Amino acid sequence: SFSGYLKLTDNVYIKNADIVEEAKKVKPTVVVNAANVYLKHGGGVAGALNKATNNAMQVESDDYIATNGPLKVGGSCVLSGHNLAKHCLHVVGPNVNKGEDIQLLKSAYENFNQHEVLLAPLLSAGIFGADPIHSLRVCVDTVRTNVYLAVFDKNLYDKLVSSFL
Ligand SMILES: Cc1ccc(NC(=O)N[C@@H](C)CO)cc1F
Repeated sequence: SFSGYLKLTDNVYIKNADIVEEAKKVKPTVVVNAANVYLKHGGGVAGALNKATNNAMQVESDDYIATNGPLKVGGSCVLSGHNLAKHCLHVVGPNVNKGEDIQLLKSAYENFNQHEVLLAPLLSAGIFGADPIHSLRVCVDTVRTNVYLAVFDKNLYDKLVSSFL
């Protein structure tokens, strides 16, 4: 199971780890992808997860979009986890670098409540432009299921733990 995580609350855990390497190691039931509405996994966590699947995640995602159209900001879809997990929950957090409503971050985290346990990144953090301290606070105040957060950046991980209320 998950190892080396610092317990933040009853159900939220955090670790300074590469989510791709964490997924390959644990093979969780659900790995969360920091997706965009088009499921175009170009950069950040999405680009890294997709590259780990040898682009199989992108091929599956393009078929999903061709059939269903784009996701909503704050929404999600469950697709295969390929070589990383049983499932990948593609969750769209608001991208503040694309001028999207930061109030949609709570709606994005609510998708996690449909899964008993998840390996996840901080939504809207990194290249999505939101304050990761704010993302962690929304995560702890919204998610009720067991979430194991992987934070790639050591310096950000330290800042998140040291500032956690
Ligand atoms: C935000 C973020 C987090 C983790 C990674 N990790 C990654 O690409 N790891 C490779 C070496 C795994 O094969 C990239 C990212 F952009």
